[PDB]
Amino acid sequence: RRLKKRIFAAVSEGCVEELVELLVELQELCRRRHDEDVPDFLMHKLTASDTGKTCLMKALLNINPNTKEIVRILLAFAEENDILGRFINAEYTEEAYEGQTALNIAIERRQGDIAALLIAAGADVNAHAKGAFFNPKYQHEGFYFGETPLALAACTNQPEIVQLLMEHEQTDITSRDSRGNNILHALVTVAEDFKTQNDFVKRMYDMILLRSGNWELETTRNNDGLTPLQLAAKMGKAEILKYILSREIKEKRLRSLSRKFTDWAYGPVSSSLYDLTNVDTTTDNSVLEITVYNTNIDNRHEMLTLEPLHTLLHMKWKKFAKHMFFLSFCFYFFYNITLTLVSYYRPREEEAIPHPLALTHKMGWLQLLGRMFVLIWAMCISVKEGIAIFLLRPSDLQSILSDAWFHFVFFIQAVLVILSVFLYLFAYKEYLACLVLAMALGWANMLYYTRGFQSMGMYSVMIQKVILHDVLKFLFVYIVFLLGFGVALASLIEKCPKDNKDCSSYGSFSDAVLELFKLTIGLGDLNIQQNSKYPILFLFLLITYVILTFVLLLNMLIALMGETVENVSKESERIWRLQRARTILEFEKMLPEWLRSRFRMGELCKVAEDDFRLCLRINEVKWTEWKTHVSFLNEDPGPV
Amino acid sequence: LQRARTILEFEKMLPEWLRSRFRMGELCKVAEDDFRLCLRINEVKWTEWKTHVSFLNEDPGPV
Ligand SMILES: CCCCCCCC/C=C/CCCCCCCC(=O)O[C@@H](COC(=O)CCCCCCCCCCCCCCC)COP(=O)([O-])OCC[N+](C)(C)C
Ligand SMILES: CCCCCCCC/C=C/CCCCCCCC(=O)O[C@@H](COC(=O)CCCCCCCCCCCCCCC)COP(=O)([O-])OCC[N+](C)(C)C
Ligand SMILES: CCCCCCCC/C=C/CCCCCCCC(=O)O[C@@H](COC(=O)CCCCCCCCCCCCCCC)COP(=O)([O-])OCC[N+](C)(C)C
Ligand SMILES: CCCCCCCC/C=C\CCCCCCCC(=O)O[C@@H](COC(=O)CCCCCCCCCCCCCCC)COP(=O)([O-])OCC[N+](C)(C)C
Ligand SMILES: CCCCCCCC/C=C\CCCCCCCC(=O)O[C@@H](COC(=O)CCCCCCCCCCCCCCC)COP(=O)([O-])OCC[N+](C)(C)C
Ligand SMILES: CCCCCCCC/C=C\CCCCCCCC(=O)O[C@@H](COC(=O)CCCCCCCCCCCCCCC)COP(=O)([O-])OCC[N+](C)(C)C
Ligand SMILES: CCCCCCCC/C=C\CCCCCCCC(=O)O[C@@H](COC(=O)CCCCCCCCCCCCCCC)COP(=O)([O-])OCC[N+](C)(C)C
Ligand SMILES: CCCCCCCC/C=C\CCCCCCCC(=O)O[C@@H](COC(=O)CCCCCCCCCCCCCCC)COP(=O)([O-])OCC[N+](C)(C)C
Ligand code: NA
Ligand code: NA
Ligand code: NA
Ligand code: NA
Repeated sequence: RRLKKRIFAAVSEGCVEELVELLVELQELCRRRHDEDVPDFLMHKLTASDTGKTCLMKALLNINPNTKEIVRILLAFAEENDILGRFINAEYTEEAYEGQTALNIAIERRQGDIAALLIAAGADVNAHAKGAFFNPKYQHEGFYFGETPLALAACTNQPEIVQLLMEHEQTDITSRDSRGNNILHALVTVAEDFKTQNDFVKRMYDMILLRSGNWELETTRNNDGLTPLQLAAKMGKAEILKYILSREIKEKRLRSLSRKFTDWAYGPVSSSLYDLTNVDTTTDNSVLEITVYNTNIDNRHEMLTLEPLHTLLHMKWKKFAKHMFFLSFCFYFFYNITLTLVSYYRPREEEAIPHPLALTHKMGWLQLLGRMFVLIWAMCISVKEGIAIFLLRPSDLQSILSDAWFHFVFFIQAVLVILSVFLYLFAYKEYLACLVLAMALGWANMLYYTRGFQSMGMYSVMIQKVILHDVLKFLFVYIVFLLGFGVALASLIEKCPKDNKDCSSYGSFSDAVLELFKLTIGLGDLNIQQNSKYPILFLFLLITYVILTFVLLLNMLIALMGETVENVSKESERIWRLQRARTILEFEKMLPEWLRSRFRMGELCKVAEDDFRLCLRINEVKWTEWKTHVSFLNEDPGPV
Repeated sequence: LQRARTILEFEKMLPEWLRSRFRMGELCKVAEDDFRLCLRINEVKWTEWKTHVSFLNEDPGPV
């Protein structure tokens, strides 16, 4: 084009001597041009007209030893022509970079010196790169950081640029974006575990919060209605949680920005106070509630190890959840005994016209009481579990097994009763089959109530794992052999002579499959003479079945469990507290308002001037790094 | 490894026309007059930051 493409090259390969000669020619064209269409024209020449890109952008996307000199010349040239208000603050247009600017490029490309120049020249420090690349939908579609220059410098570990932007006086640190996320929401979004990144996101989290000096940021809710604290519990960032939930700011004049407070300390003994503002379930969407009910993450059982939550679970147990767990046991325990006895001691003779659970002929005070309590408590589970199964809305398959299995069996156990209670006086005679399943299901379910005890609870966690990792693999392969060798052995058995009808026990498929099952469990006798056409061939398939099943698969099953027990034993305690935590909160959601208030946690403490907060007292003993206790709330240690 | 053997044995059976459409990689210009077939893989690395000087396209992202 004889003006355009010659400049975009000169800024790229580091061509100073050429670039100067190009911009002089760019003036000579304009000395003939009027003094009104200068600014609108110079932009179209230093602009690509399809992407919105300019030459200051192209200069910084291609870094070189002469970048910093190209920036001096171009920004200088913008000054004489009076275009240093839209040239430095130019943005893309296409679809996926809408809002990205030269400052946005300088910060990522790690030119803090050039970034300082652009801000001094009047670069907008509050741009919003809102393009699709800057708001992906699949990580491995792009990169999200919060759309702001301050968030990029923080999310990319550039502390010197992060400090420079905050000191600038127009930097709106409290700015929100398309997702509603401010600077702190975005750091929670990009955080990762320590082996992946480093602890720098935690350090940027501290630096920006202290420099601000208020609770405005952590109080801000995003478009989904979430604070940075709630957002961390949802997305699963334990390292950032452990920082917030136990934050100490020793610097008086910033101590009110804390959540951990040293009430008193005398030597190695200390007493800390943990704020419970939006952690306890007094509010709608608390940290505790997210931690227990978030089925989208796979590290919940690490979260309830954090001290304010862990102590908070233990106290809810000591006060009301332990006692309710004992009552729920007793009502469900006598519930199954009643199902047992109305059934086992039914009127078998007379063809059982006065069905069990009838509420019929006269009375007797055990005959009447029992049959009422069942049909009521049957409906009570069905409604409760009917609601409960509907709320969580099973999305994936790992959740119902890991969070909801016992909820279904009680739904099934309750409906089988009610299915029976219909079929008694209304329809066919299969009511009995539904009632016998209800109790055998009912009695085996009692492993649920083991979880009040740690020892039996951890034991129950391992039963769950060993079934899903070992048994279902085992049962599948065993059946392909059991039915395969079964029909093969049954296919050989001749018709019995009419003299002896019972010439063989493999006379059919169902007969052979049963007898092979008997061998595996060690029950019965084994006669090789079975009226077969090919006896040595008949023995061959049988002994073959023994070697695969008796020698290999059964004993192999024991060996694979030992591998399961070894790996799972290091995690069964924390998974137990997760299931236990779910039990405590479900009890807690049932209690009325007046009974909820008296069992409210924490005591009201004065952590600062006119800042009365509810906190949790936890005592500690520390011997290692002694210090002079300067920060505290009460100089007289001890209670009261 | 066993799975890889299964994939290739299937692959040796397919006809020519059906082999071509399921051909892998996209044709990219890695250098001057050097058009090669390559495989795109995305990565995320946080540890050793640097100024990205060597690349093929200054406009990131697909297309
Ligand atoms: C002041 C006295 C109380 C006043 C009245 C308050 C009434 C409150 C009303 C509560 C709900 C009542 C209706 C039942 C709910 C339906 C569910 C069901 O059938 O089983 C329930 C029976 O387990 C229970 O714990 C409920 C029995 C009443 C609780 C005891 C009173 C409150 C605590 C008193 C303080 C004690 C400490 C005192 C220390 C000073 C729940 O069992 P589950 O196991 O959760 O659910 C089974 C299914 N699952 C296993 C799949 C989850
Ligand atoms: C789950 C994951 C494992 C997947 C592996 C799948 C296996 C893959 C390989 C399979 C090998 C092939 C075998 C089947 C084909 C031949 C059958 C045939 O010829 O006709 C039979 C059809 O079958 C019946 O009638 C079944 C009768 C019950 C016996 C088998 C139950 C075993 C189930 C297992 C236990 C758990 C089941 C749990 C699920 C329900 C005819 O039956 P019969 O005996 O002639 O009846 C009439 C004669 N009589 C009067 C003497 C009775
Ligand atoms: C026990 C074996 C040794 C154990 C160790 C295990 C290792 C060895 C495993 C060996 C596998 C099988 C062993 C079967 C045992 C003999 C059964 C038999 O003889 O049945 C009958 C023959 O019917 C047959 O089917 C004979 C065997 C056919 C060939 C088997 C090998 C596959 C070769 C296929 C070619 C492809 C391969 C080509 C190369 C790539 C006769 O037996 P019977 O009726 O009881 O006899 C009584 C006489 N009566 C009939 C008058 C009543
Ligand atoms: C530990 C593990 C096992 C637990 C299982 C429970 C223990 C064993 C259970 C029973 C003993 C069996 C012997 C026969 C006596 C039955 C009496 C009876 O009530 O029968 C009626 C059912 O009654 C009901 O369904 C009412 C429901 C409430 C009371 C249930 C009784 C046991 C409760 C506390 C149990 C302690 C539990 C622990 C408490 C913390 C109907 O039957 P019947 O025809 O009137 O019966 C006499 C028939 N006979 C003359 C032919 C004999
Ligand atoms: C109405 C029919 C009733 C029949 C039985 C009556 C008699 C009573 C018999 C059995 C009930 C007693 C056994 C369970 C004991 C407590 C739990 C336990 O120990 O661990 C596990 C038991 O493992 C399973 O649930 C695996 C799935 C098959 C189980 C087969 C029995 C029950 C379902 C029958 C099939 C019906 C299907 C029909 C279609 C709906 C817990 O279950 P999970 O969630 O799988 O494990 C989580 C694993 N995790 C730790 C990795 C997260
Ligand atoms: C039919 C099938 C029944 C279902 C299964 C029943 C399970 C098998 C029965 C018993 C197993 C005993 C194993 C030893 C326990 C030691 C470990 C432990 O956690 O101790 C706790 C026990 O103290 C409590 O108060 C918690 C349990 C109370 C609620 C349970 C009620 C329902 C089960 C009633 C069942 C009884 C009737 C059983 C017979 C019908 C200590 O208290 P904590 O407050 O947890 O503090 C933890 C402190 N620690 C960790 C430092 C220790
Ligand atoms: C078929 C005919 C008989 C009936 C059979 C029924 C049998 C069941 C009977 C009764 C119910 C008990 C069920 C088992 C409970 C779990 C055990 C337990 O906690 O062990 C713990 C050992 O440490 C102990 O303290 C266990 C000893 C307490 C029980 C003492 C015997 C009384 C119960 C009667 C039994 C004796 C009399 C025998 C006859 C009944 C190991 O648990 P853990 O998880 O490693 O943690 C523990 C603490 N820790 C963290 C410090 C290490
Ligand atoms: C005799 C009468 C009954 C028939 C018996 C035949 C039984 C077989 C029936 C049917 C075929 C199934 C065969 C087993 C499949 C492999 C297991 C598996 O993947 O285990 C995995 C966990 O467990 C699961 O992933 C399975 C849980 C989901 C399925 C739920 C049950 C439905 C199937 C019906 C069964 C329930 C009802 C019970 C009755 C059928 C463990 O594998 P891993 O290597 O650790 O990796 C996993 C992922 N990971 C990397 C994230 C860890
Ligand atoms: Na045996
Ligand atoms: Na035996
Ligand atoms: Na035996
Ligand atoms: Na071992």
